[PDB]
Amino acid sequence: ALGKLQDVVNHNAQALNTLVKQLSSKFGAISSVLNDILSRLDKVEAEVQ
Amino acid sequence: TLKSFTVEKGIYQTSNFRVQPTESIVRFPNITNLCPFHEVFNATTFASVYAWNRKRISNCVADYSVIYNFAPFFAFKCYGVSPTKLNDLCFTNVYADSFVIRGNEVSQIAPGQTGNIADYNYKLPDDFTGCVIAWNSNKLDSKPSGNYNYLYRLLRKSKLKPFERDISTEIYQAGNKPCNGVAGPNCYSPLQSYGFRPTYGVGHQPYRVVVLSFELLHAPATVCGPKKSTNLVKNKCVNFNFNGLTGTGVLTESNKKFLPFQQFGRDIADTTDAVRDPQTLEILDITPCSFGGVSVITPGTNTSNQVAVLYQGVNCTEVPVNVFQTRAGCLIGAEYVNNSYECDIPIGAGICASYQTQSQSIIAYTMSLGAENSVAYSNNSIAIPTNFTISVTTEILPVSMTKTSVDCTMYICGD
Amino acid sequence: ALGKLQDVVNHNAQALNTLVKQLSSKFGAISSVLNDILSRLDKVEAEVQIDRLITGRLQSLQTYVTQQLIRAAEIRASANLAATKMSECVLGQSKRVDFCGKGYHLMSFPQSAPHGVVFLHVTYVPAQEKNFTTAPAICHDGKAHFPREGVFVSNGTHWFVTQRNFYEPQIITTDNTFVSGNCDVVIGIVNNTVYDP
Amino acid sequence: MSLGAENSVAYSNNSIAIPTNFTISVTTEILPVSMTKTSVDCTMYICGDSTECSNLLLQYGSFCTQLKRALTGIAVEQDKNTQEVFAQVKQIYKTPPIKYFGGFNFSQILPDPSKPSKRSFIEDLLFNKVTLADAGFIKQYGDCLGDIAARDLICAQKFNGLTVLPPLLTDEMIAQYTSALLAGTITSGWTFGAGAALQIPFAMQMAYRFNGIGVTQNVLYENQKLIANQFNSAIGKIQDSLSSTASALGKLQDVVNHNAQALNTLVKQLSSKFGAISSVLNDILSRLDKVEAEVQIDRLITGRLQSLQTYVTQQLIRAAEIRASANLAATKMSECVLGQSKRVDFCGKGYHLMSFPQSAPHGVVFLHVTYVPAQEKNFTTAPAICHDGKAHFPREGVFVSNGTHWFVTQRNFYEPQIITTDNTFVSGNCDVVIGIVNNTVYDPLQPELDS
Ligand SMILES: *[C@@H]1O[C@H](CO)[C@@H](O)[C@H](O)[C@H]1NC(C)=O
Ligand SMILES: *[C@@H]1O[C@H](CO)[C@@H](O)[C@H](O)[C@H]1NC(C)=O
Ligand SMILES: *[C@@H]1O[C@H](CO)[C@@H](O)[C@H](O)[C@H]1NC(C)=O
Ligand SMILES: *[C@@H]1O[C@H](CO)[C@@H](O)[C@H](O)[C@H]1NC(C)=O
Ligand SMILES: *[C@@H]1O[C@H](CO)[C@@H](O)[C@H](O)[C@H]1NC(C)=O
Ligand SMILES: *[C@@H]1O[C@H](CO)[C@@H](O)[C@H](O)[C@H]1NC(C)=O
Ligand SMILES: *[C@@H]1O[C@H](CO)[C@@H](O)[C@H](O)[C@H]1NC(C)=O
Ligand SMILES: *[C@@H]1O[C@H](CO)[C@@H](O)[C@H](O)[C@H]1NC(C)=O
Ligand SMILES: *[C@@H]1O[C@H](CO)[C@@H](O)[C@H](O)[C@H]1NC(C)=O
Ligand SMILES: *[C@@H]1O[C@H](CO)[C@@H](O)[C@H](O)[C@H]1NC(C)=O
Repeated sequence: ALGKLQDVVNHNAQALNTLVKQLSSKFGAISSVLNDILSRLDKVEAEVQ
Repeated sequence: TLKSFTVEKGIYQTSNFRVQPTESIVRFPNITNLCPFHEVFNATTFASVYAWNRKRISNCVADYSVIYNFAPFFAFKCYGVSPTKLNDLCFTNVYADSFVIRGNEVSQIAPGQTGNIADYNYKLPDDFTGCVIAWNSNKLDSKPSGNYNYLYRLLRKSKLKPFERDISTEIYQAGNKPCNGVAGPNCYSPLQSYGFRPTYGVGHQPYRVVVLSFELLHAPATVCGPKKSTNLVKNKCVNFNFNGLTGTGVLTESNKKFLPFQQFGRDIADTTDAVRDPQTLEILDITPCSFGGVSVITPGTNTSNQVAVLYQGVNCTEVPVNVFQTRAGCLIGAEYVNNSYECDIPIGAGICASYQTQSQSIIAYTMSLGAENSVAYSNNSIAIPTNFTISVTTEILPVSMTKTSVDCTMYICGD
Repeated sequence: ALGKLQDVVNHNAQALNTLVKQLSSKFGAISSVLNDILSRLDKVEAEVQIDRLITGRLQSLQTYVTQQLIRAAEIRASANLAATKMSECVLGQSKRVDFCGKGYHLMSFPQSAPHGVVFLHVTYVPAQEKNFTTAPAICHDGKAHFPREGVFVSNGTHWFVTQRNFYEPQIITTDNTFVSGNCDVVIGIVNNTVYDP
Repeated sequence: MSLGAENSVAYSNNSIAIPTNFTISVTTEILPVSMTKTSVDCTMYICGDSTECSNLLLQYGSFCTQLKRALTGIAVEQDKNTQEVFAQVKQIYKTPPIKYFGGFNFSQILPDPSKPSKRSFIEDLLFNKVTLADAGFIKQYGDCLGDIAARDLICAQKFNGLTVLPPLLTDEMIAQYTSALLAGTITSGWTFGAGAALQIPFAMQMAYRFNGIGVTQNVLYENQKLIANQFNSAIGKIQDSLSSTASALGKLQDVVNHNAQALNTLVKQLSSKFGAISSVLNDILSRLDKVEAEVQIDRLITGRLQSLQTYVTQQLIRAAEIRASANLAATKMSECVLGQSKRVDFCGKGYHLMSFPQSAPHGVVFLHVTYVPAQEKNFTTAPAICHDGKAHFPREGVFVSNGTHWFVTQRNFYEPQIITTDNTFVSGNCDVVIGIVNNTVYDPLQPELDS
């Protein structure tokens, strides 16, 4: 019977979960970790990534 | 604009109008010297890697096409400016460097580069503009016994800043024991010769490198390119060129008080507002030329092929890119009558237009809110109805819309 | 008359039309056709062009979904209003002014329409007014008589009591009047007689 | 934080509290109706009379067509909101030249014909309270041409392809609509909202309003001077509250502030580099060759396109919010001004009698006249009265006792009367009602028959 307030809770949980999961993407770069980009490349290529 | 052959009654925004500039204005400071590039590129021996020279170049016209006739170089590699368009803009400081390096460290001269020359001998800044003339020197920097006239340093205790020198020679120590000027245990002199020989590989041949550096227009200009100046005219939509910046606007006189070290004036959107003439000490404002939007007012194509044009938000004494000035610009093609009807086509602040017979024509009018009524009020008078009517009224409300679905893999990619 | 449902149809047609038409743009690549890029180039350069195409088509799809969400919010607000009007006009009688039609609301009849609903609002409209002279009370034997429901009106010689929304004049009687006070406090009280049955 | 004072009402099963006086209160509700209409040119904003930038901008398809369509839909919707709120009357009703409405003083909401713009005193105060941003409803290119002091914010806003369209209805027409609604409400009551305007004296109309909320009409005819004095004092208090505090109009000022701030951010975003080597487009054109400047211009085009899309999206969401507020304001105009509302806390706080609209910048202001009970007293009450083996219930009202005698009185005002068969009805015997008391019931026929 109380599905509306549960949906209000679940939507705001799921949006923050998706925002956390979006950090794992590469977006066309060579690595999803910023430190490995900074340590594995020169200035220009790491600046592009 | 509507992608159709029949339009309906209404007002449609079609395009925009821009007042075109007529003349071209070129302004440059007056200099007659030529920058002596011929005296730098040819020498018996260049400076060392650690003792590279600096030449201050200013107040001269520099023709950069003569650099191709002084050296047979392969790569004219540049970063912040293209090599074919140095004759148009102007600068404020030009540098010059000269050193001779090995063939395996030619690519070490780069912004954001590390290594041996780029870390301890010759470091360029990350925001470097201007570029480098580099060519092979196996003809003049080679001996059968070897060339020992050039020195390089192996390493030092820390990193080295861009545009920094190191002339003094000290014995390096990597321990607690003192060297005391004698290259003993953990004591080595950091200077050794290149030893240029023709019996080595293709990657170790000597090279001649000349580096030029530019400074952007953050100051009054001294160095310019070969470009004829132009007389100054004002109060007219022109194409000015003030010391290498292009633009379009109406140059006027100014009442702004400028400090003696000031020559520019910027906006919030980083757009030039005022400018200083390089010839005379006068400050000119920059205001862009007139523009706006164009709205076409028509009835349907089944009724007429006549239109009326509204140029939005302009005082239209400057209209050539029935003329009646409204608050929303001015209206061309429709005449203003001293009547008041219902609003057919809305134009602007209280003005509407329609298609009436007084021969058919498009007219503009001030819209009427309603019929004037004055109900008789009295303190001992009432009005009571004696009959009635029954009325049926239709009200329409949307409820749902079209449900759609998408497939990303077939929309973006398509199997 | 039915421009709102027609606009509802036209917006959903136009959004899909421009979403299909956005597949012809190059978005900085060499071609808008993926097979031409895949056949005309090696792996790395085609990967660059496919990255540009993917970015452009993802941006267009996100714009479409955001516009559809805003339009769905507006449509849901209109559907809530239509459900309230179905509950309050059809299923009862509404006292709210200019709700359920202009006038005094009597009935309503739902009618189905494409992507919507149509209400036929039956209302009562008074037609033929007539001037009368009126008074707030009637002074009779030192007493102030106020009407229980209605209004005192006069045609010039006789005073009657009648209802507010129709002219049904009746003789002033103690059955349709009540008394509270005397004739020294009401402003505008007039002199007449009150019939006792 | 404190939720409020602690109260303990004395509930009992034979105790009632009935007010003996009242007070007339005029409140104030402020609602936004419409916001600023804007139109943005893409080619002047992103590129700015650069042909190469336009050529690379044409490769992104039809983004700018749908941004232009969205802004046009917002600009049409704003005029629709103002039309559906204010243009509800069919004729421009005129107030009579006399100034007697039963003692009620309406001279500070009726218009003043001495000034050119026919606006009232409260309308002038509400227009002076909100500081206008000097928008594009007046053309300003002649002022932007003549450079006085420094560069204005509005000139630098308009120089980058941002245009503000004037509203269709001027403030004179909004004030004329408000004057027509006020004249119709004062003269004809609620009769002008359901057909023709039927005139009625204002005291009798106010007695109809009192009869609507459950108070008999002789209360007004006995307390007309007191109620008129209370209304005039409430109107003067409204004037003092609007002259003293300027923070009551925060919603319209919030609308103005957001409409200025969005355009300020849109202008400020033109100075960013977005990864390019420079933000000025002419420097990139005059410094580099074709391909590398095409790369830099591509970066600038993508950044400015993203900023313009963000501006259009937040304008769409704000337009939806303003449209919901305008629907509420239209409902309040149709139900408070054009009638009398029985809905609780709609149309003010209390028992609703009248309402008077006033025009404001980007909105409307309502003056809700209400009825508030003032001075209560304790009484002993009963559900029914037993008499001759019959239970008597009141027709309209409540049985009260002052300690020795039983009376019948109405609900919202203490006007006790003798318990009589005229104001009571009989239903059943006395064995079914819990709490029935013993008293006599007067018969008017008995002394008339014996005389
Ligand atoms: C440049 O022009 C100014 C004014 O015309 C003049 O005073 C100055 O001597 C000129 N300088 C040269 C080097 O011609
Ligand atoms: C090199 O420059 C000098 C002037 O410094 C000139 O005399 C000589 O002819 C030049 N040589 C060549 C090969 O260009
Ligand atoms: C702007 O238009 C008004 C309209 O009458 C005119 O009076 C005024 O002179 C115009 N300003 C100019 C031409 O600078
Ligand atoms: C009632 O109206 C008449 C006619 O306008 C006026 O002379 C009279 O003064 C009014 N009554 C009062 C009490 O003002
Ligand atoms: C009532 O009296 C007014 C004022 O004399 C007059 O204008 C009107 O025509 C009369 N009749 C009706 C039906 O209102
Ligand atoms: C009504 O009649 C009373 C006496 O019955 C008299 O005193 C009073 O003046 C009359 N009022 C009018 C308005 O004629
Ligand atoms: C009525 O209230 C009194 C005290 O307030 C209580 O003692 C009594 O039980 C109540 N009556 C009934 C029927 O419960
Ligand atoms: C209404 O009030 C104003 C000031 O509040 C006053 O000047 C005016 O005289 C009043 N009206 C009457 C009829 O007294
Ligand atoms: C009524 O009675 C309560 C408690 O019996 C008391 O607190 C209150 O002051 C009395 N008077 C009024 C006017 O409520
Ligand atoms: C009221 O009177 C009747 C008879 O007169 C009596 O039977 C009854 O008890 C009385 N009620 C109370 C509450 O005493």
